[PDB]
This record gives sequence, structure tokens and C-alpha cells, in this order.
Amino acid sequence: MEHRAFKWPQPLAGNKPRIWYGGDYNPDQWPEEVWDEDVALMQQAGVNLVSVAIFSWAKLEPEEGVYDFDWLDRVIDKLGKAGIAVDLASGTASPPMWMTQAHPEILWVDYRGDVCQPGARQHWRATSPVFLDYALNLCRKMAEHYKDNPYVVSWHVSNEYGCHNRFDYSEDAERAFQKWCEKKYGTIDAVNDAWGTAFWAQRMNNFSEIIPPRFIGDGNFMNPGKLLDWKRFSSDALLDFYKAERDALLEIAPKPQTTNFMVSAGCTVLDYDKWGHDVDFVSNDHYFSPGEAHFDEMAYAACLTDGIARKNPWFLMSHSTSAVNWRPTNYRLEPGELVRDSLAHLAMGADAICYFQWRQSKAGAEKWHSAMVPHAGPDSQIFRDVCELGADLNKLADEGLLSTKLVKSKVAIVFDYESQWATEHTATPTQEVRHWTEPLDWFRALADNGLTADVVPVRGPWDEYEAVVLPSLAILSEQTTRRVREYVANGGKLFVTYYTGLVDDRDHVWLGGYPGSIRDVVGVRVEEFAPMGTDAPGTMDHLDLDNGTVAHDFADVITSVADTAHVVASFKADKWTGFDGAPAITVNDFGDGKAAYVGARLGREGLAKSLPALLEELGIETSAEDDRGEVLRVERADETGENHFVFLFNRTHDVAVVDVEGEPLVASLAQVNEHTAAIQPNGVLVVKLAAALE
Amino acid sequence: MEHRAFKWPQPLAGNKPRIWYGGDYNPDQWPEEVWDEDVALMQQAGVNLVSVAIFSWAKLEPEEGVYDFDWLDRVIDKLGKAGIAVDLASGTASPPMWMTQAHPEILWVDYRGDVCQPGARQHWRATSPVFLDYALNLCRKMAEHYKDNPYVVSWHVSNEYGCHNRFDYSEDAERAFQKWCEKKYGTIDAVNDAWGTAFWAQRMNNFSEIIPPRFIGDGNFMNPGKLLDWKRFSSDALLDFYKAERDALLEIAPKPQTTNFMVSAGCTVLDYDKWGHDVDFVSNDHYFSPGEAHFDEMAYAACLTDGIARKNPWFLMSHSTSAVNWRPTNYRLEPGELVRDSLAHLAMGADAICYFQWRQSKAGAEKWHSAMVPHAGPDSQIFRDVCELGADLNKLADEGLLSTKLVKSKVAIVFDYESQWATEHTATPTQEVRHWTEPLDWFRALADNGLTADVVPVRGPWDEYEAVVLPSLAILSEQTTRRVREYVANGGKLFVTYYTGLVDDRDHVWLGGYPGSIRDVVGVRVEEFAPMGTDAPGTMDHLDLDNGTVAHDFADVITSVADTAHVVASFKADKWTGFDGAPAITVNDFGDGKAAYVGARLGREGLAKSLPALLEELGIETSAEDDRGEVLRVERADETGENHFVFLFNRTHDVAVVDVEGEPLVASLAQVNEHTAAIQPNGVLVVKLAAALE
Ligand SMILES: CC(=O)N[C@H]1[C@H](O[C@H]2[C@@H](O)[C@@H](CO)O[C@@H](O[C@H]3[C@H](O)[C@@H](O)[C@H](O)O[C@@H]3CO)[C@@H]2O)O[C@H](CO)[C@@H](O)[C@@H]1O[C@@H]1O[C@H](CO)[C@H](O)[C@H](O)[C@H]1O
Ligand SMILES: CC(=O)N[C@H]1[C@H](O[C@H]2[C@@H](O)[C@@H](CO)O[C@@H](O[C@H]3[C@H](O)[C@@H](O)[C@H](O)O[C@@H]3CO)[C@@H]2O)O[C@H](CO)[C@@H](O)[C@@H]1O[C@@H]1O[C@H](CO)[C@H](O)[C@H](O)[C@H]1O
Repeated sequence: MEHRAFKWPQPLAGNKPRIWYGGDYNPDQWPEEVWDEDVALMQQAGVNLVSVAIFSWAKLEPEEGVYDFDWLDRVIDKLGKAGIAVDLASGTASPPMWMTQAHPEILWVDYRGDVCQPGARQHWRATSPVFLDYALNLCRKMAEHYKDNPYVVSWHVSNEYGCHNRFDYSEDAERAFQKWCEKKYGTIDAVNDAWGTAFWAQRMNNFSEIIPPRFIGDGNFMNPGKLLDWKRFSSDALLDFYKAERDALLEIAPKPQTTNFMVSAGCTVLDYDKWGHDVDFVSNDHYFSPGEAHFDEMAYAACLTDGIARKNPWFLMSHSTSAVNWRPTNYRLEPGELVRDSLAHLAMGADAICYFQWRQSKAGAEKWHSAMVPHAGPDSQIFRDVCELGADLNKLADEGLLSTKLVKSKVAIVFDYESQWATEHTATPTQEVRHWTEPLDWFRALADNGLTADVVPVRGPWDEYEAVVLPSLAILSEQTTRRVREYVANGGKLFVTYYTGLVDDRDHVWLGGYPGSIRDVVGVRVEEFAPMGTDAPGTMDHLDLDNGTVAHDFADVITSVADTAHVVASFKADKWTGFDGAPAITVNDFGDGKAAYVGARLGREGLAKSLPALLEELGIETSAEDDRGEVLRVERADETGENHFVFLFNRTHDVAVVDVEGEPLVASLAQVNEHTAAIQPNGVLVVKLAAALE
Repeated sequence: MEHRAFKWPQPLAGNKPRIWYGGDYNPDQWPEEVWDEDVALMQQAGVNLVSVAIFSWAKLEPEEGVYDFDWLDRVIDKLGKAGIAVDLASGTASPPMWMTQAHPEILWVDYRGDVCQPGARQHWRATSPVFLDYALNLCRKMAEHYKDNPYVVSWHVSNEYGCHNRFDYSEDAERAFQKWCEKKYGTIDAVNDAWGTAFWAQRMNNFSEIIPPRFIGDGNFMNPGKLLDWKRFSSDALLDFYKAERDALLEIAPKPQTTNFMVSAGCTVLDYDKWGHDVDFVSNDHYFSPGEAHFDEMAYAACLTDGIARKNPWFLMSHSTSAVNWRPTNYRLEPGELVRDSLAHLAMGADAICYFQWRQSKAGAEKWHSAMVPHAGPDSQIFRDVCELGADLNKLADEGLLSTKLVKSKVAIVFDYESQWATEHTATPTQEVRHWTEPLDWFRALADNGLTADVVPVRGPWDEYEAVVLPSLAILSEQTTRRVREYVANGGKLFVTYYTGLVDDRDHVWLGGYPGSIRDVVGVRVEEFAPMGTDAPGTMDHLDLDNGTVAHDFADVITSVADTAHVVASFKADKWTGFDGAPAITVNDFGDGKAAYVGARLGREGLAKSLPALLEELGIETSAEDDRGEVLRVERADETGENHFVFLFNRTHDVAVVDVEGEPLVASLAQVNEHTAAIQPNGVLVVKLAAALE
């Protein structure tokens, strides 16, 4: 509750505002003579900001209490003198070897008591008082040294908290988890009650009896209430460390500050919407998913970023020019995708576009990760494309893109980090169902029907939207249950799926029939589930619906439908399953609103096909056109609507022709005409609308 | 050698004998006001026994030397006053947190020296003298308190020994394994000889040099003799703990006592047939396997339970109303299956039918496991079905089912826990072959041919049967070899498969040609094996036989056939494999008997098709009808045969019509006529035969 005031990295003295463009720069990894070439190439590419010193601790503090800043003063001076701004890191992302050799108590400990060693990065415990002292000291030294530097426009505090150190099981974590439980519950009776410890003789007499969820034998079942709280605690322990580092910097050197998130459809290492309350601006690292979901999942993640940002501008701190280096198979980007993907984030509300990283490493663990200047060097398709992007972004700022905001959708898809965590336990109805996939499925299926959804975290203002999707939203607290009931009562249009509202925020089941807190709203009562799969011969692996769709993985057993509701689709099945003729999809009237219930996993394709009848019943208007789905349309506008941009992205492997409605500004793999344009696969067109017209 | 005298939980004062019906009850997990509702619902459902206090240690002994019995006196009083009996637990199944915090030496240790922590259940070492002292103390306190309680009719000692703590590698286990080896072998020379330690420089000078089979590098090969003995020792160490707990209870409070087994086709955590010698009555927990084997594997496991029970009545301590919560995908039961599955166990000789559990948990690790009263509550298909079952079981006891016994089959399928263990080593001909699958395959294939097999442990009286199957029975001791030779000599009909009699009880190979101890009996000599699979391109993955069947995974290389034998089926293969025309299935004459040899894995379907010619040759008579296989017929009768029941179960997804031969008593998804009945998929009919008729 409560965001910090929005702050943004400001232009250097004498510059106009720009879409910030550039990325991580690691000059410490090259001979100094390379730095003049870097700068010349950056000017060519239109680069205007770089992120420096992110893992430079071992250079800045080469041994305890010895500081070496001169190389970085020098780099920062050459950048600034060329008009390139610096987003400066704290430098505290990962500790040097001298530190972990003197203080092995810093290193995080795994569920079995094995100590993560140096050799990669981020091997520190979030609750180490010793690592905290080291970090805050370096933050103070950096702040003191760079506080009156005019080329430094922002702090980049640490890097991707929890990417490697989400979980620690040390004695430090044990003591901190105990204190976090006492602060959250007050008494051990309220912990026993929250975690349901009357089973398996788990009841505790005092706080000292709370241990971390350490090794219990592989395959055995941890207490779910406790594991959910362990995840909340791990997120909060890292957030407290961020806050301390932030506050140490800001007290000496008050500049716009952020830390880079890892928002993507499937990453929930942290409750990023909570974290969004502690940053001045939201910044995000996102790397494409391979294959057919590349475009859609990226637009989704960018959308959720914007939703975390409460529609404020946000900063894309990283993405790749082409391949990453950490998947089993590191696919390259296809032609056009470098520009398209950058513009996808821009469309969804970013006012900074940055890459990991500027110059591709020639040695170390990152050498095979793509860069803005590849091994090949500047004479490459990649660097030319980087240059073209630089020019596109200068153009879009010249035409007024800056501080426009992602337009308000008709539909808010709700997302809850905590509901995901809840669905991750091993003793749920099926390991094939998690929260995270369903909102992405709804985003894509709505796209197929010509509608661009907003993705809104559960804390944010989804109840202001024309329609709302609760997508496998396993947790509904008392508070959220009330928000839902009121939302619908007062004219809302609600879609609710299987695996919604199973439990409260303690992972206590809502009894009486699922979804046990909102049966009245949805007008159905579910008695049990029917998971599906192919784990043994003869298992039930699908259910047909009578609207021509197929359910996989999970279906609800709906045994009553209220009088104020009706059935829109029914399962068709072999008689012995009990599903022949059972209700699959319903719609209910509730006060002035409506709620549809989708009682099974239909996937993108099933939902896409199911949606027309449901959009019609709920009075949600969309384009009628056959080619509706071919292109994702994304809009930004200022509050007045006089600067309005539309970004059009082909989602397909066919040429998409579209009615073009304003002035074309940027075209990648697209040709304009007569208000027509043909967009090649992986193509994008961006248009500025004339405010005096339609 | 030597069973205890059979004892059975007796009716409460003023009741007649009943099929015990109910399950685990955990009132400690609900507010006390719920207990009056539980009791009212139990009466409605026909519930007449519940199992209480199984994991209640942390409530009964909330801290060391403080006892709190009053809540359970109260619950037991309300149950008893409503006519519901209590199967009372020892309460010692899993220790409280205060205990493991004071005494971490209690916790079991894994192969790598990592200590299993509290967080789930049963984290105690079988050979901890300290955990033993705690357990026996609580057993004495419970026995003393409940010894003159008339509503307590049995002891339920601990719960599922070895489900989580089968293996411990602590210093306690090291010392105990040393003593178990000395007690078994007498001298270190006899251990060296048993384990074959002259390879890999493993020879030991004394007992102190025997360590547990701890971590040797993942992928490396433990000594097989030793690992087999480790498994026997782990089973015996838990059995000694059971015996001590039992004897501590019984000395103060002599009531019928059991501990719940985990008999299923594939579970061999313990030598359950040995354990069967130490219980007063056999009790079993069994949860359905998903997909097409659900019915058959359950009938098998129930059958093996009965065989462990030496045809005495046995107690089904647990099974599920619908889904469990511990598989990757927790399928629900289909309509009818709740009643059908319960009656399957009943048919195979159970005189008690109980579920985990009475009321579905609303919190903790078990919340998604089905119950008799689901989250949904009593207004559910599940609770109605539980009520219908209650009524069916009252009816069947009124008609005389109690203490009838599962009829003697023509065929005994032999099962050996130890042979399974032997086949589990990593350096066998193939990891795709284990003992356990073959007896289940034979049970199903015989069912397909209209015969209901008995499953008889190797120690029991299989040599009294008309026919006997040795199914991948890898171990044949000197003693069992002699029993087999005599059995056949004297008129027995024997089926022997691939992977039988490879080794003696020390895992020493019988030399000269497999199966090296009974070549004379089976009239074949095998020189080597041909495992099969798809592990690389071009591997041999099957062999056709000339009776229209296909072998997969394993075939024997038979190189001679005795004069008293002939070949019934031959492989057909590409010439270069060497299998074209080689013998696959033989029959031999040996004294007055016969032995068939099935020299490959044919599966249920191959064996089913192979069986007519083999049943004909061995003079085993079966129904001739085409629809033979559609229904499993299972019979119980008293010694006189004047109370005779027949249970008929559809195995198929078609409607099965059957000739009905007595008075119909219970019908689920079946309709009776003219002595005809039509049984729907998942249906069952139970009939009492008129003793004066056919
Ligand atoms: C944003 C990002 O990807 N950064 C990391 C990368 O992140 C992965 C980890 O957080 C793991 C930990 O659970 O989860 C991955 O997300 C999963 C998600 O958990 C699944 O549910 C879902 O289905 O799939 C996604 C993956 O698609 C995170 O994405 O981890 C790699 C490997 O450690 C890092 O290399 C990467 O950070 C970047 O590394 C670059 C190369 O070394 C640069 O260091 C750059 O500074 C970083 O942004
Ligand atoms: C009878 C039963 O299933 N009880 C346990 C369950 O048992 C499994 C374990 O013993 C593991 C250990 O090896 O083996 C499983 O059997 C395997 C077998 O080993 C394989 O060869 C074969 O192919 O598959 C079977 C599985 O189908 C045992 O079945 O383990 C679960 C998970 O730990 C327990 O939840 C279950 O006990 C019941 O748990 C309920 C829910 O918490 C209640 O506590 C109830 O009291 C228990 O009966």
C-alpha cells in the first residue's frame, strides 16, 4: 500500500528528453584503448545511456578497505563528454573473492546444508548481517564519490535480486524467518492455525521451533502454508536488503533509482508488484521465449510490467539483440525481430530501451550471449539493426511518444504472484496446473479476437475495468472476495476459470463447494475436480465440449447451476466418465453485472473459439473482421489524447494487410499505401493518429 | 515361520458383528463443535468404526512428560455413545517438534550424510535407542489410560512403517547392520562369501569394516549381495520396532492389534509376508492406480493381501473415496467406482472397509486428498455414495458374509518380496525387468481367460495348488528349488517364466545354464539373454512368436530342449538376430506333472492369447465362453459352503451381460432379470448362492 513518487532519469545538461537507448557497458572487461571505439560506435548507433559497474566490486574494492575509482571516473568522463548518460550501479550485485574467503558466513546455504560457493554470481544470503555491512559500505563510497557527477543520471541498485539467491536455509535465514513469522502472526498459536499444524504432529510450542523448510527426503511433502510463507519471506528478505541499499545511496546522492526486475509470464522468484512499490521507476529484464509464443509472451510480460508500473513509464533495462546463452538451445532472432521486439516493449509503455549488453564478451560465461556489437564487430546485420533502431527511437520521441501511456483496455487480466506460489506445492490436484499459464492464455485468446488486454496485479485497480478475468487465481482473500462480489454487483463483467478461489490467503480451503467464497457470484457449485493426463495407459486425457473445443489437463465437476445462470457449453464424453452432458461453461446474472465461469483448461485455442459467444453475452464489443487476430494493436496516448500512437504487430507467418489510420512513423518489414499497409511476418508499423480525425 | 493366533476387533457391548466400516478420524483438526455433526453424519452413513489419534503425539504429549488425554477421552466417549467403535492408535507414528529439537540424533540420515529434517512425517531412525524410549513411553501411557475403555476395540500401532523411513544410513544403522550381519552369518568369512567380496578388493577382515551402502558416486554399482541384505535388514529393523511397540501396548492393554501395510502390485518397501507373521490381523492401505489397470491391480493387491493373510479375514484400513493428493496428476474416481472398489477388497476377503479419511482437511498437506465428507460437505455425490456403501455392507453382513473366506483358486501365482529386491540392482541384464510386474501380468491374463488366480507369497502353501506360476521369480533357494521339483514330480502343473531361478538366496548365480537349479524340471537350458528396447537407433525392440504374440524387453536364448519336452511356440525374427525358429514357449513332462516355460515377456495381452493351448496341455479347465474375460468373478464361502457369495465385476468399457446364478444382494451400475444381468462399465453385482442348488 503506497507507491513511491515517480522519478525518471533526467537528460544531461543541454539535452532534450529522449527515449533512453543503450545497455549494460562493461569497459572493465576490455583494454582502455577500446573505449574510444565504443563511444564512436555508440554515437553512430544513437546510444544515449549505458549501465556501468554492475558487477565491478572486485575492481572498485580490489581488497578490503582499498578503493580504485579512477578507471570508472575516466570511463564516465568519456561517455558524458560524448553526450552519453550513465546509469550507475551500486556495484554490490556480487561479492569479490577476498570477501567470501574472509567471510564464508556470507554464502547462501541450500536445503541440504550445502554451501553455495563462489564461481558464478550472487552467492550471498539475503539475511547476512555481514554481507549487509559490506554492501552498504560500498554503496556509501560510490554515492560519496559520484554524488556531484553530472553524467550520472540514475542508480541501478544491485542486479536482479533473487535470480540465484532467492532461497537460503542458513542459521541467518532461520532466525530471520522466525522474526518474520512473529511480526506477521504475533503468537505461535496464530502460526499453528495459519499453517494447519494439527496434522502430522507438526504443532509448535514456540517460535524457536520454526525452522526453514529444509530437506525432508526427496519426494516428501512440505507443509503448504509454511512453504507459501517461506516464499513470501524470501521475497521480503531480499526487498528489505534492496531498501537498505537504496536508502544508503539516496541519503548521500539522491538520484532516480531502480532495481531490475525479471517480469515474464512464468517468473515469480519475487512478488514483483510488491517490489514495484519501492522503486522510483520500474525497470525490467526480459528475454524472448523461443518458438511460436515469442511475440505474444513478450507483449504479455511488457503489459504486466506496465501494470506493475500502474501505467507510469517504465524502463526496459535488458533484452537481447539475438541469442541468449543460458537455454539448452539458444535460438537466434530472425530478421526484423530485433527492432520488432524492442518496439513491443515500447508499445507497452517503456520510455527506455536497453540491452544486455553493449559489446559481446570474448571470454567468461557470457561470451556466447548476443550483444549490440557482436564478436563479428560493427560490420554485422546486428549492429546495423541496432543503428536503425536508434534512429527509429529518436524519431518517435521527436513526434511526442515520451510520457504517453499505455491506453486503458476494456479487459483486465488479474495476476497474483502469491497464487502462483500456492499452485506450486507438490500435493495439489495436478502438477500440470499452475496459476501463471492461464492469464497468458487469456491474453493470447483475447488477442485472437482482436482485443488487447491489460494485465493488472491483484492489488491494482482491476475493479475499475469494463471486464475482468480471474485466471486460475487460486487464492481469494476475504478482501479480494469482497472486491469481486462488489465489482460484479455494480455492473462488472467477470470471467472466472477453474482453479480460482480455492483457498484464502493462508491456503485454507473455502468450504461448501468451489469456488467457495464466490459461488453466489458465479452461480455454480463444483464438488471435485477431474485432472487429465497421459501418465498411464487408459487415463482420461481430454474432454470435448459441444462448442467445438477440447479441454485438457483439468476439468471441474459442476453439480449445480443457479436459476439466475445458464449453461453455454457442455462436455461431450463417454458415458462412464460421468461427463456426458455436464456443464462446462456458464454465465450468471448477479446484481447489475455478469460472471462467466470456464470450468476447464481450454488453452489459447479453445478460449479464442469460446470467446465470441461469451463476449457477446457480457456486452463486450470487439472488431467483427475475419482478420481480427492477425495483428496486435497497441496504443499509447497522453491524458488529452492529442498525442496518440498505434503500434501494429503481425502475430502470424502470413502477410497481414491492415487499414492504416494515421501518419506512419516507423515501418519494419512493412509497406504502406489509400490508408493500407502490408505487414510481413515479424513486421511492425507505428502510426501517429491525427487528433482532429477519427 | 509361525503366525500369531488370529484376532479381530470385537463389536461393542450390545452390537452384533458387522463389516467394520469407516476410516481415519482426525477430530483434533477441527473445533469441538464439529464433532457432534461428524457423529450424526457417521450414523447416517452407517459408519461403525473409526481410527483415531494416528499422528496426535504433539497433542497427547504437548511437551516432554506432559500428557493431555482429555480431548480424546471426550471424542471417544461421543463416538462410543453413538455406537461407533474406535480403533485407537499408539500415537507414535511421527514425533513432535519439541522432541526432534531436543534430540536431533532421532532423525534419519540419507546415503550422503544429510539429515532428514522435520517438516513432513516419520523422520525417525528405526534403530534410534532414543526414539525407541520415547515411543514405548507413549505406548505405555496410552495403554494405561485406555486399557479399561470399552469403546476401544483395537490398536493401530504407528502408521505405515517405512513409507518415509525405510532407509537410514546413520551411525545407529551402521552398528545395527553389523549386528544383524553377525547374527545372520556368524563369521566375517561367511559375509565375505555371501557378498562375493573377492571382487574390487572388497574383502573384509572383521565386522567393524561393514558399513551401510552409503554414497559411492551417482551411477556407480553397489555390491548386490550387500544391497539385498541392506533391504532385508531395513525391513527387519522396522519390524523389531513394531514388535516392541506392540508388546509394550499388549502387556498393559491386550486388544486385537495390527499395523497398516502398503500392499500393492509394485510396493516392496517391506517384506510384508514376513510382517504378516507379527500382526494379529492383517490390515492394508491401498490406493487405486490410474487408467486401464485401476480395477485389475486393485483386485490383485487385495488378492495378495488375502494371501499374506493365509485366507483369514483382513482389514482394509485405507483407500480413497476419489482422488489422492500425492501423484503428479491426481485423477478422480468415475461414477460407481467408490462402491465398486470397496467391494473389490471385500470380495477378496476383507471384513472391514475404511478410508483415509472421514472429513477432508481444510488445511495442511492433505487438504486435496478426497474424504468421506468432502470440502463440499454432505450434500455431495461422494457422501451419498458413502451412505449407499454403508447400507450395502450392512446388507451383506445380514446375509452371512462375515468370516466367509476367499475361495481356493486353481492357480497360485507366487510372489517374493526378496526376488523383487534382487531384480532392483543397477547391473542386471536390464532395468526394464523387475519381479513385480510379471505376477500382475499373469493375474490379468488368467482373468482374460476366465480364471481368478490366488496370489500366494513364496513362504505360503502354493505347492498345494492345482497349478502354480513362477513369474520372474529371480531367486530360488535350495529349499524352494526342492519344493518346486517335488511339487511337479507329484502331479503339479507349473508355469515358469524368464528371469526365474537365476540366483539363490544370496544372489549367487545357479551355474550350468539358466534356470540353473531346475533345468530338469522345465526341460530347457538357457545360455544367455536378449534384452530388448529402444535406447538407440536400430536396437532390437521386439520378437514375434509364431502363435501370433509379440515379446518385448527380454527374451531367453534357449539352446536345448529335453526329450520329455516339446516346443509350443517359436520366435520369428530376421535371420541375423539368431532368433528365427528359436524356441519361445515349451512344455515338459516331469514325473506325474508338467512344467511350461515362457521364455520371454509377452505382457498381459501376449500371455492371455498364449494361455488356451497351455491351459489345455496342463489339463487346467476353464469356461469356454467368448465373453470369459469381460467380468472378474470372485467367490467367498464358509468351510461348509452353505454361505457362498459371488462378486461380479465388469473389467471393460462395454455393457457385460452375465448368467446370474443366485439371489442378487447388491447391484451398483447393474440391472438384473430369467437369471440374467447387464453390468455397466465400473459396475458390480453381488449374489448369494442357494446352497441346495448348483
Ligand atoms: C531475466 C532473466 O532471464 N535473467 C536471468 C535468468 O533468469 C531465470 C532465473 O530467474 C530462473 C530461476 O527460477 O527462472 C527463469 O525464469 C523461468 C521461470 O522461472 C519459469 O517458470 C518459466 O517457465 O521459464 C522462465 C525462463 O524462460 C529466469 O528467467 O537466468 C539466467 C541463467 O542463470 C541468467 O543468465 C539471466 O540473467 C541475465 O544474464 C545475462 C547473461 O549472463 C546477463 O548477466 C544479464 O545481466 C542478466 O539479465
Ligand atoms: C499405501 C500408500 O500409498 N501410502 C503412502 C504412499 O506410498 C508410497 C511410498 O511407499 C513410496 C515409497 O517407495 O512407494 C509407493 O509405491 C509405489 C511403488 O514403490 C512403485 O514400485 C509402484 O510402481 O508405484 C507405487 C505407487 O503407486 C507408495 O505407494 O506415499 C504417499 C506419498 O508420500 C503417501 O501420501 C501415502 O500414504 C497415505 O497418505 C495419505 C495422505 O497424506 C494419508 O496420510 C494416509 O494416512 C496414508 O495411507
